[PDB]
Amino acid sequence: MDKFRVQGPTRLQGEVTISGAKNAALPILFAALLAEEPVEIQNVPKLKDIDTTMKLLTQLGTKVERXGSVWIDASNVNNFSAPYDLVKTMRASIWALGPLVARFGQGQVSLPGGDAIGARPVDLHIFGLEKLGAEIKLEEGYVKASVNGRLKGAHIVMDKVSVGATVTIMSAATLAEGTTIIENAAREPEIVDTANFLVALGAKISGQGTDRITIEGVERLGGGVYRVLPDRIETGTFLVAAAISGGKIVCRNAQPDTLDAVLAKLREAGADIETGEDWISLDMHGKRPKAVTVRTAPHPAFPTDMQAQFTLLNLVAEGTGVITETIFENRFMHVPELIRMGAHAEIESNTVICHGVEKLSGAQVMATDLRASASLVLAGCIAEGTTVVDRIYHIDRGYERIEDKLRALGANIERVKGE
Amino acid sequence: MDKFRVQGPTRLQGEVTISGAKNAALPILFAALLAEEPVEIQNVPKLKDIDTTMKLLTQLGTKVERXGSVWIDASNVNNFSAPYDLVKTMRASIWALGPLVARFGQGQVSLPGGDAIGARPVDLHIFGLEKLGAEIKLEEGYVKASVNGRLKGAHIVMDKVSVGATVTIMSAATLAEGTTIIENAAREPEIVDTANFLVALGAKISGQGTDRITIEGVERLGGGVYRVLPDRIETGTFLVAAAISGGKIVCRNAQPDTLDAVLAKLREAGADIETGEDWISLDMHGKRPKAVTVRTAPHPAFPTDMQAQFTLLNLVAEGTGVITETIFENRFMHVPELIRMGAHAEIESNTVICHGVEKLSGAQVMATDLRASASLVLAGCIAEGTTVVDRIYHIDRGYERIEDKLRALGANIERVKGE
Amino acid sequence: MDKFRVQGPTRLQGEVTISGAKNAALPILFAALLAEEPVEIQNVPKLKDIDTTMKLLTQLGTKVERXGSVWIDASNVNNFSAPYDLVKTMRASIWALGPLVARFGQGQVSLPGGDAIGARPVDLHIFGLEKLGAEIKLEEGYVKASVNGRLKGAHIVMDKVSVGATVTIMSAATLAEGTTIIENAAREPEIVDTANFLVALGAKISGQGTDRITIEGVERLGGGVYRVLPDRIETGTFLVAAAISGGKIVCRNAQPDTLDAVLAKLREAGADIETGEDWISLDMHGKRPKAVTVRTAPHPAFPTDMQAQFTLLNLVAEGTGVITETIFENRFMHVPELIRMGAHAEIESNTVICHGVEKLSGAQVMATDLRASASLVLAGCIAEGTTVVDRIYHIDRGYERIEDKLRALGANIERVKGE
Amino acid sequence: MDKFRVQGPTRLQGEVTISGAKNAALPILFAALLAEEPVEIQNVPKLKDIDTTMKLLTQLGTKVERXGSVWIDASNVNNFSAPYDLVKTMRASIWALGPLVARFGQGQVSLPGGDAIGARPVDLHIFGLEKLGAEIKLEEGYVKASVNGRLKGAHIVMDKVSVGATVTIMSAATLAEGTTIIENAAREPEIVDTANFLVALGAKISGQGTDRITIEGVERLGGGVYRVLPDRIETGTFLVAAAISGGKIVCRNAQPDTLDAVLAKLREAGADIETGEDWISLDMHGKRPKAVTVRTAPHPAFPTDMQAQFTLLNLVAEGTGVITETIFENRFMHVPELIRMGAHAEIESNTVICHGVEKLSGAQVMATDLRASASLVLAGCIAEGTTVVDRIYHIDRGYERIEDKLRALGANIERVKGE
Repeated sequence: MDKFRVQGPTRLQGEVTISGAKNAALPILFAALLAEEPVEIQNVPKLKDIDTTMKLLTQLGTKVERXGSVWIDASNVNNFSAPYDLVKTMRASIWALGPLVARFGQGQVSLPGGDAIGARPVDLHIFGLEKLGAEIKLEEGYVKASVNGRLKGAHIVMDKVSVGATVTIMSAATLAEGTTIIENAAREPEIVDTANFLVALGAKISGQGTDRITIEGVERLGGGVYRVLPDRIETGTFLVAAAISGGKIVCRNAQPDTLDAVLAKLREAGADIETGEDWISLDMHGKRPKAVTVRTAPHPAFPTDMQAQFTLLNLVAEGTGVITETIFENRFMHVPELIRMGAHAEIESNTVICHGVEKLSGAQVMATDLRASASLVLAGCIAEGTTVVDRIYHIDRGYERIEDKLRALGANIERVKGE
Repeated sequence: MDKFRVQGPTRLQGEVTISGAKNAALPILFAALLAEEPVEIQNVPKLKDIDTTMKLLTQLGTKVERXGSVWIDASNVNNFSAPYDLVKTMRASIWALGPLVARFGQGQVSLPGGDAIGARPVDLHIFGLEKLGAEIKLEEGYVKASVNGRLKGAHIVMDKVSVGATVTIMSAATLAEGTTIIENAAREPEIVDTANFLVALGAKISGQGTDRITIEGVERLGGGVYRVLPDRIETGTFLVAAAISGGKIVCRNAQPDTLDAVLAKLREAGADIETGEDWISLDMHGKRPKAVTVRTAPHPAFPTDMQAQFTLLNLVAEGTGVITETIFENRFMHVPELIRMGAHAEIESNTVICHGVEKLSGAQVMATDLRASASLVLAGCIAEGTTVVDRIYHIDRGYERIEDKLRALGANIERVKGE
Repeated sequence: MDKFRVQGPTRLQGEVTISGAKNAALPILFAALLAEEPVEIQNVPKLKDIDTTMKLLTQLGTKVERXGSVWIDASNVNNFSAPYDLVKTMRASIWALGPLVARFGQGQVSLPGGDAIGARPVDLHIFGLEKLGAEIKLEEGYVKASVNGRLKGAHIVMDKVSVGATVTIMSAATLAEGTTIIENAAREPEIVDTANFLVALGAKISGQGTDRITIEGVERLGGGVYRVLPDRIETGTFLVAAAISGGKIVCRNAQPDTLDAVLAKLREAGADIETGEDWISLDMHGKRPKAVTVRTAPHPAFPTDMQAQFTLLNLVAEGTGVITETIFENRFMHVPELIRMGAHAEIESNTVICHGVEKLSGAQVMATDLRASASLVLAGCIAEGTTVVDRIYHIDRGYERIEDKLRALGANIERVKGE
Repeated sequence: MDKFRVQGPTRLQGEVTISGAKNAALPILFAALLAEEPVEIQNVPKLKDIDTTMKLLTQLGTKVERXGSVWIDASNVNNFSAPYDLVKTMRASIWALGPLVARFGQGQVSLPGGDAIGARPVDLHIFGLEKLGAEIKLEEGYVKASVNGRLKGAHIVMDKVSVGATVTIMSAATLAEGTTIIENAAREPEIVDTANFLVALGAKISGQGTDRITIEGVERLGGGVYRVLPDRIETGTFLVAAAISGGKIVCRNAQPDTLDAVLAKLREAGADIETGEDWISLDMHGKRPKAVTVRTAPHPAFPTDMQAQFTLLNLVAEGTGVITETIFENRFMHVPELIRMGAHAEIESNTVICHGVEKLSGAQVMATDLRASASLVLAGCIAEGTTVVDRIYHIDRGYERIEDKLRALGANIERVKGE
């Protein structure tokens, strides 16, 4: 059971190369099923989900080999089933459905259930396929989609904005016969990257990143080389690491435009920010951060995923700042951990009232949420003494070797195996 | 088109006989498909929906006829599908699905378009069935249910309280193998009625009316005679009719226990209400009504179906009273009409601030909503001069010949053809 | 820093007598400021708040004493101010305001000023008093209320259900001229109890319990003897204590009607329950509980103060159960604690998915919330080994001798002082 | 009763000069009370509310005059109370409180109010002034704010986001001692515009337009010349005007940066848009508009104030488009009116499903909503034949002689008294 042991305090400064987004990576990987010719997917991160996806693809009859990139060859997909084993460890596995039926005319995914009716996330995917002409079948712990020939483009009005369903409906429509319109499509930067990847293979797609995606079906998708987009939330994690440490840092392999709100936010905190075509720089100028007010909201507004980070920023900032969760519920569960470290805070309703203190004190902390967990490793860096972040496997799922990045930044971090 | 011409103002008084609730009759008629013996359903109102349910049952090979009662003998049922024409003009038709598969092993109902993804009402039905072990098929614009042998009892958790879905599950479970339990069950008097009907056939149901329904499957269901409960909304409409005119009315063939919230509210308005086994008396003593404070909510709370009626009550009462909607958005269609009738009111988000006025004035009015429309006709009754409600066809579908009832109360009503 | 050291597993069983509710004794204790003649308030618990209230009444010039009953003589209330010192620790102190201005024409309570403008609790109190005629001054961290003569009855429409405001408005209405009507009043048993106390004093109150309370002002209130109703939550806590341990328990000095929702829920879990006039019996018959579905909501529905307790129930119950919080957000702190005890659950939004395990393990836990903390103690009672609940003072402020009662029940529990 | 008589179809094209934004003018007019020196507010529209504000100001002792500009000299305010007679028709009048108390230590604004407490819009203002150290006096029908000397800078956290309160708190903080921080401040362009005004008078303000506004109190405010910002909603109405008629239009006196979401939206509809620092041009190139998907949301997202307008666009555009009211309820009352003109649409809960038709047809129409009404006048413009919009005084209260502008644009419009 891996743990992080940190020596504080350490000023975070220097350089960090942002990894590719697991979130753009996943759906792009599934979409690669559409390709007739080989595909090179670059800038893919090394995370559990990528591996599970690799296993899944190979199992469909796909040729898969990885490194910096992942080499996909979907020319010989023979099997059409996503087994129980694979689709229980990873929700994203639902994405195999659409391509399979769009390109092969058939597909089946395992169906973990037991739960509440009218709840299932998959419900949106299934109905999306149904509107496309696919024949759905709910049997044998399964969900089967099939069509004779091509899928039919349709005008689809989304009732609930859904990242997952937008990818499935969009992907499957590239091969559909006719035009498909997705009303209320997810705006996420990841959706845009997936659209672009599709466009690169030969698909005709437009409106990506807006409330309306329009797909013009084509007969087939080729191959080629595509670069997965940088990790927006990771960038924000390192940007915050300098902002709370009086540091100066430059973010390489970054994508500024996917960070508008976090940048404006960092500025409010009195940070000297600069951006280039592919990089972002933050200079605290030895200064202490200025407490900010935060309101999480749907993209392109303040990302909820950057919430715990900002809560830490307010925690070691000059003055008071209140963070509000416009969206979610129960996202503060990690705060008490911070309190045990010398942080002054009041969880009130859907908000967290932040009372900035000069210096945090090392301690024993644990958070299961990846963001909240990473926020803890950050605190250890600026706290006085020794901090132990427990159960970092959580972090590993979403962070490509973070201790290494933090170390190059000057952090006194150490991966402690088997306690 | 057929319109109504009322002569105001007249005091609505005397008696009215309450019709059977179309809403209970509906699922009951469908449930009769489970009956292995002839079934006589008493007290069924003469409405469009009933005719259509009949057309539908006959086309399954069911022996049906009607007068005050609807006779059903599902002895020669050889057809297992509800064709498009039927389902289109009546959403309730999804009700044939559960019984068909529960009793015969198979069943298919038509499925129209439009219903945005994640906003389809039938979604809950497909789900409940699937939980019972049914194989589901979404092909040909059809929703298909089939099972090998009997349906399997299950412990289902309702994500959202659904009247339709609760009826479908409860029904299918009566023929299932083992026990079925519905968490978050809709509590509607209508559901209770359908349960009572099933028990009359020999089903084993309990908890009907509460948030939790328990069904123990049995081998077969018999036959018998069943009286459909009185229409609660109808009774409420007539209670208000007198409430807003100093009159005294006695509703016959009524069911007091289904009117808790409405009866209480009426007392608040200053009404002298009395009740018996099967009747309800309301006396204004020539008195004008008092503005009340209404908040709609799930049964047994204040019914949204009584909403428009009460706005009318406030609009002619003493004082200011706010009416708040928490169920239906856009259910304020009547207000603009009542305004044009001399009423003063302000609409704020999901409420209506009413400012009572002594008298109303005739006018050409129109509302597409069943309840608003019937409310308009009421308005015309106490309004000054001549009032004309267009498109009354909406009222015809939910109200069993309302003119004869209003006329019988001292009203100056009059249907009008041509247009 | 008091600690609870529990030795599990121990089957909770036998008998426990329920204390008076702190939450009824508080508003009633304040209402006593209305009585011109001596008063006896029976069944008042021995808790921090009761002491702070007593001290407050004493400062006002009231002769105050206690044991089981609290003796009060407010015949000579000579001081009209509640200073910072006396109120810093107790929000309920706002209750001194209404009584003071209704009987004496002047009153003032200290306002700790940290609130976020918009959600400030006294807001409703201030508003109702004003609707009653009182002049309100917000000066010197003091909330001031004055009136030349008597308060004037009024029709008050509650914009938000407020147990606080409701009590303040109800209480003062008793001494005002004419009638007062509170639309949207809080329905809490505690409010009914406060009302009963008022009527017992010669007040004219009807509607308590419902959403519409009518008060008929009188001239003076006399004296008399009054019995505070039993603590519904405490009872619920003891009821669940057995339910989770296979035990049988008889709650003495209880009141079954305040527990409709909680009793029906226990039955769902498989408890053999029986009630009397002042008692409730719960028998598990040696059986482990059955997972249940819980949706909190405004009284008379499932109580949010029972939440944590029912979560514990589900976590060691048979199957998967769901707990949904509609009342408060951020009320899941107990979950991560219990999870450290061997429990299995996922927190999704306003809900917690429960996966009942057979046995729990002793661990070091802590919850700042009253209920969560008590829940941890019950967990420890049924967990294998030694559990240590830190910060038990939270429990101390709310439960009368929790340790004794649990002890008499079979628990192996000890108060560890100063760690 | 004024009506708009419109003969269509006609192509709207040419030039229009955007008037001053009523929403920024009102708050500045009030802020002018802080100025010890003659001030000239330019670009003020000729609207009913302005006239009311002027009267209120004169009634205070302020020398007031107007044309395009409103000349103000409040170096000698003598009457510290806004009377019932003046405030009776304008909520905005609550804005006199802040300046009155910050500058002269006392203010009294009359309040009208039937019943019901909590809510009330003024709540926020009264409480904010209190956080600043103002002594508030509350008696039904009025609110008095006083302070002995200067107000004291404070840290205020808004529980609810309020345009009104933000102006009151931001304004009265300019004269206070120390710093006042407003967490959760409204971000509207008008808040930014009001703030800029204060800065032009010597105020120290930063953050306007973001979630956190910070004010550094100064000794006094001066005078000068200031220009109210263009009317964003007005500009939107004019763009759509050409956008739905196939015409081309240039908006003079515009401020492009307050229209990001609407500009992008029009671009989606296929409009060819260009902009300058103070102009905006729209060219359909004789082309019919493209159906778009619209999600209204808080600034700077798609403005709910632009919705009715956009719905019109969809109703005569090519294809299907859905408009969702993400925040506000019952925002579609006007739709029926448009359907009466030949529109094809469905109102589903919080959304409108648009089916673009070729040509609308004249008809008698009415809407109370400012924007909705303005939508109908536009529809007349493009519809076939004669359209009669009743109750246009609504349009009169927010638009600076729309009839005139529409005429120069090529419309056949006429202000008439009867059908």
